Amino acid sequence: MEEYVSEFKDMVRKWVPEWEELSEQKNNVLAQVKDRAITIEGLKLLSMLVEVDSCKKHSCRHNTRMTVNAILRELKVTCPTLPDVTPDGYCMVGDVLILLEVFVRTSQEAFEKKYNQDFLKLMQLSSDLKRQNITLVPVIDGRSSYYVEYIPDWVVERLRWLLLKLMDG
Amino acid sequence: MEEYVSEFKDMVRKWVPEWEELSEQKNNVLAQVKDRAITIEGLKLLSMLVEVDSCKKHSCRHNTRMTVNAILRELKVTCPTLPDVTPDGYCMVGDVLILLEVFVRTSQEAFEKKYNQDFLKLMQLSSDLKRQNITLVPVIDGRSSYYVEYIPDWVVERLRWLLLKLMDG
Repeated sequence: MEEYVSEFKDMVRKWVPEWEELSEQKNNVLAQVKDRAITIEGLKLLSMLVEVDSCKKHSCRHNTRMTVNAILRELKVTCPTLPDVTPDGYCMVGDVLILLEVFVRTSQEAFEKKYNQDFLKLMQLSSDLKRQNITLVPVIDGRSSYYVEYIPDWVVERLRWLLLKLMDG
Repeated sequence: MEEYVSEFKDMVRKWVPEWEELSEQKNNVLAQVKDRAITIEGLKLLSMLVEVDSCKKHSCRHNTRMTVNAILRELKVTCPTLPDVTPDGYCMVGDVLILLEVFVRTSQEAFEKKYNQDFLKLMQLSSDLKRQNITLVPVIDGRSSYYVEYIPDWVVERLRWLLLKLMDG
């Protein structure tokens, strides 16, 4: 009965690399046993996969739970308190800070909307950073689907398609 | 008769900054006298405006007529011959090269299509650059309209709306 669930755990175990950035959320998914639960971690992962894709593409460190303030303390950057933006990835090259935000939106409109919300959440930091001699380069990665480099697109679509099967009810 | 043309030259003269990056194409537009002609430079400018917007936002030098090979000779970078990609803006921070491509696409599909074509045109350079100790960070700025920071959006829409009036025929 309902082995969309196990094929799904099976696909995950196979196709999601043993990368450190992903080990956490992968062990989440593969630990779940309840249907509802597995489906939730599933969505969390789909998103993480696309985020870690962007990170790699843009050569950015992945972020899961840090504010920019927390990040800059990591980076040994002196800065006054900024708003607690939670960027998806980041990278500091000299005086240049790249904050990377990622989303997937299929509603052409709910999308571009989301684009600006994200570009705005970031640029608002620009000027305070600049006062502290940090050039903020903001990168927003709007995606209309969940494809990633390191996984065959035919597999992504099955993976997501799998979750919808599971969601019914 | 038909002073969409002059209001248009009037708007241009007023709202397009006296920036160097834009002086060229602005003097183009304001020099035109024929209807068809003015309309062409008009489109070239609308695009340039959105490109120079992106450049500023991402703190990139604007490019109008250089290949990446030409660019890197400018940057004193040693590199074998790459394909003659023509990026919209660029910036070299240490060993990191940012190539910025910009497009405006309103067809949700003709858009994301255009997104990849552009991300692909860029990444193809990635590995050869890396062999030469240059980390390529590619930035694609997909836009669903022509708005820019330094010009009121109500004015952009009038500006473009103006061109359609002119195009009829």
